[PDB]
Amino acid sequence: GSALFLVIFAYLLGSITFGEVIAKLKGVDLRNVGSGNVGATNVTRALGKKYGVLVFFLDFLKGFIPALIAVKSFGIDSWVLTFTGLASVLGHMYPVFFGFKGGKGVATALGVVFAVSPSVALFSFLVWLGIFLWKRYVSLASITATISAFLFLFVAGYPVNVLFMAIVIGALIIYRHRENINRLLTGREHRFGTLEVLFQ
Ligand SMILES: CCCCCCCC/C=C\CCCCCCCC(=O)OC[C@H](O)CO
Ligand SMILES: CCCCCCCC/C=C\CCCCCCCC(=O)OC[C@H](O)CO
Ligand SMILES: CCCCCCCC/C=C\CCCCCCCC(=O)OC[C@H](O)CO
Ligand SMILES: CCCCCCCC/C=C\CCCCCCCC(=O)OC[C@H](O)CO
Ligand SMILES: O=P(O)(O)OC[C@H](O)CO
Repeated sequence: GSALFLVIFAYLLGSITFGEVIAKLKGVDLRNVGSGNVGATNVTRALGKKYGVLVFFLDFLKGFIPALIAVKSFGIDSWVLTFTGLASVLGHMYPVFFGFKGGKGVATALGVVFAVSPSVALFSFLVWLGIFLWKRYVSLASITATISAFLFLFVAGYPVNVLFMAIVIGALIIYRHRENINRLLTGREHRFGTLEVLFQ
């Protein structure tokens, strides 16, 4: 079963949290530093910007490659794509190889949305960039850009399987951001500023 095989492969590949991998092989436990997350932001806090951008690239590929196989092999309207993108995001969030504690799924979801539509991923990235340049909170930018990815796919008239994939990935990412959210509502969320400019 090529479809079921590809969903399983998206989940197993997504389970490779490269922030955990690169941090542990660099000698660091990400759960202790920063937000406790295993993604590019916390990897940047823990190991510098070089390793964060690499882990972002890898977690992005985790979602891009299986979703691209799904779109090319079954079509943009196939539910194999829905379950492939969901499998990558869930594999990144609940990794089978790392005790089912992983990240919040933003980079991988960006891979999925890029395989679906590079232009939607472009404008969603522009949303993220605007929010981060404006308010200097990574999480706020990620939440807004996720919701906006759904909004763009909706306004473009993308099929129902893709809109459902986006609704579920988005709800997943927000839920995984709940603690960032209450940190934002409490004034205790990390704000990037000239301290990182000087010492990152
Ligand atoms: C938890 C977050 C929300 C999750 C929301 C959905 C949950 C569904 C659960 C299990 C079935 C999915 C497993 C899919 C297995 C492969 C799918 C497949 O084979 O699709 C081919 C199909 O014939 C094309 O029409
Ligand atoms: C080995 C099997 C691998 C197969 C795939 C394994 C991962 C699927 C597990 C959970 C999906 C999570 C979906 C969201 C969970 C619900 C969150 C929630 O509602 O939390 C409770 C409460 O609301 C708090 O206030
Ligand atoms: C179908 C649903 C899909 C939803 C898709 C949402 C798309 C959001 C777009 C881009 C996020 C990019 C975020 C990462 C950018 C760089 C992160 C990073 O490393 O930042 C740390 C620090 O800023 C370094 O100094
Ligand atoms: C036709 C479609 C109908 C459905 C459309 C749904 C749209 C998404 C709605 C809400 C955001 C999802 C996540 C919201 C946050 C839930 C998790 C949270 O923060 O809960 C507190 C925490 O779990 C501690 O208890
Ligand atoms: O501030 P963090 O460490 O929770 O990161 C939020 C980002 O959306 C994770 O990529």
